[PDB]
Amino acid sequence: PIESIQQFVQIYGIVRDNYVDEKSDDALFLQAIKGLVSGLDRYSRYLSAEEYRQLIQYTEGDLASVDFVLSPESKWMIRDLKTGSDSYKLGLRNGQTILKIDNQELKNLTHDQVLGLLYGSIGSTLQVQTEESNSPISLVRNKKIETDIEPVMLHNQVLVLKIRVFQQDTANEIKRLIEENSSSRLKAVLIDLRNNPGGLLSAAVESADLFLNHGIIVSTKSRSEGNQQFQALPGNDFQNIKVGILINHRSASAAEVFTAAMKEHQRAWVMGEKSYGKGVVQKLFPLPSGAALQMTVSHYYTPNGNMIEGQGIQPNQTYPLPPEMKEEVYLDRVADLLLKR
Amino acid sequence: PIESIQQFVQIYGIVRDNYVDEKSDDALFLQAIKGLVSGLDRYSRYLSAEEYRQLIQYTEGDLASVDFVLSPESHVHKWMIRDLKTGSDSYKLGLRNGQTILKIDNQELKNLTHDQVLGLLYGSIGSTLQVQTEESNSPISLVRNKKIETDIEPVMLHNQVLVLKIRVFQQDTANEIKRLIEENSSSRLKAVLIDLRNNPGGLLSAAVESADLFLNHGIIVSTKSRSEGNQQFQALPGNDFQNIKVGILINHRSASAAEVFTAAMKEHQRAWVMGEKSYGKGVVQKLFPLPSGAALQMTVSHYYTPNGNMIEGQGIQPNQTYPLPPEMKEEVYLDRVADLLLKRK
Ligand SMILES: [Cl-]
Ligand SMILES: [Cl-]
Ligand SMILES: [Cl-]
Ligand code: NA
Ligand code: NA
Repeated sequence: PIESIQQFVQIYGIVRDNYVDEKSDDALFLQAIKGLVSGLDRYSRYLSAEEYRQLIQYTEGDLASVDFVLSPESKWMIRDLKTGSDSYKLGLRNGQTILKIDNQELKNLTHDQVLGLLYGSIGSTLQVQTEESNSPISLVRNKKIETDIEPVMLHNQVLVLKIRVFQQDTANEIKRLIEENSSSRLKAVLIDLRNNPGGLLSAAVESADLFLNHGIIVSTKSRSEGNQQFQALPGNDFQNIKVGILINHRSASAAEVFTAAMKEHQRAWVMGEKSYGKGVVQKLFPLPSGAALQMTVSHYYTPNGNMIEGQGIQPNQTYPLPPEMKEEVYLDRVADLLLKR
Repeated sequence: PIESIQQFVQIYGIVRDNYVDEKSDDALFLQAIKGLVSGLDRYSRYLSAEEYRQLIQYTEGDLASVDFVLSPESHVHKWMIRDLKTGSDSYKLGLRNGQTILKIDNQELKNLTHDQVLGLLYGSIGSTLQVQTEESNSPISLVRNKKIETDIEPVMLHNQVLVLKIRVFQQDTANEIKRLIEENSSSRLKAVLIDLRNNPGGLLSAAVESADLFLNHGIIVSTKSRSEGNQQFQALPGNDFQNIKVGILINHRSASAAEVFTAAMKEHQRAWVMGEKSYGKGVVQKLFPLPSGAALQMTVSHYYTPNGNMIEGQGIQPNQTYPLPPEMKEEVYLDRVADLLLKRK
């Protein structure tokens, strides 16, 4: 790359010699490294030795929230914030009230709609506006959140399985909840994947394999990991069971793999709004400096060959949560649409 | 820089060998160049040969807007596009005469005056703005590529305060301030209010000459630079308007030259500044041509106030904070601002 190397050192020299402020070579190369890695996609980046030490503590694909909780007291106030935590260092304190999360007012939202904004993949970012501070604050979802499928039997005999994240036991837990509620009365199963940031790819593949006897569930394009293709397997465990999937703009990664597999094999009717559009596998690359690189090494592809990253999954029938409609009413109306198939 | 060069080539190798997509050396170094130059500040960047050819067409510090106009002609609060010429950049993007613009930089035009709309539409030439049309569900990025000719807009208020609206500092601004103040001087004139709201700047020299009209001594502005050297512009003797009381009105869009003028008049206690903190833009940029035909736009100097305060990133705090209250009529705000100026010793 002699022609490119020559252009780079020429520019480096002009920057070092004419920028208003004299910068160190260590600072200039660090700016060059950030552009080299972050210029690949919106998820690849350089990690400082500390950002790396912090990221190794978390398991990849865990559901997480902030290092505190919000509770309504006549106003969503901060509570359980531990002294010395990253949020404490940024200025947050127990008692302060949060008015917005990612420009969305918490007035009129339920405890669930607030968790919907607070929850996300571990390591992810969110902004908060406090009534005290006059400016927004960037926080990191660094607190792992344990979850189980949340089942609800609707009056119309539709079993709703709320999956906030795919975990090692998700597939076995879907099997158990459907069977424990299965009978001549069960009409259909509605899988609520709204606000599901993903979780384990293997769990989404196993979950889809419960309802598919053949065909590719998902394919991966990778140079360092190789081009894999996960195929479904025979087993009429769930053949006569009608299935629906509910997604929102926060449904992502593994949740999109599962949704796409079920939709493109026409096994489930997908309702809601277009998914987030995140279909990447990242790997951490330690450096001698102690720092590291977080980089995309694989892209997920749907059975029809569609790239999930940047596109997202379009539902079979668009029906987002209408403005200020009550949650349990939206669930019932979504269940009604599924029964009319 | 052996330790940092070794780290850079190691990272380059990891990217080239493991990124999901095989990328060319030309593309990897280009991403490294963009991070190296854009990583300096929010105004420095690499320009492709085309981005450079486009930038040289515009004159530095000219006031500009989009290649069309907005006027409500359908409904009273729906701003429709008019004067859009076929073949223009906006026409190629999908905009058409008749379409309605609901937002500019996420701000609804619904309840705004013709002035508040120009406030969002106007800006330094080459600048960017986003627009949401009623016909589209997604935003559109436009460039202020149409220069806007201007003159000082004078208004004599009933309280005998002369308001001089300066949308941008130009070569004739100083002479025009002198002429408008003199042709309106009399035993009745109480004070002069310089309205610099939404003024993106213009020529530094024009702001310095404008401040020199009201100052007999002291530094108007200083420049800190390695490639240009540390210069400092001083005021000169000549009591042009010794007995003239002066006020300055600024908003969050008042910037660069407008901030230099405002800071000079404020820190020498020559004018009472009201409104809200200025934008905070005090940089001098230089273009660095490259053999590829491309170039680098980079900050080479910072402007400093008389007290030695840096304008870039700080902005100028007014003497008395008084932003346009919610839904207050413009003429009323101007009268209240003029009243505050008259209540000064
Ligand atoms: Cl080579
Ligand atoms: Cl060195
Ligand atoms: Cl020119
Ligand atoms: Na199967
Ligand atoms: Na003078």
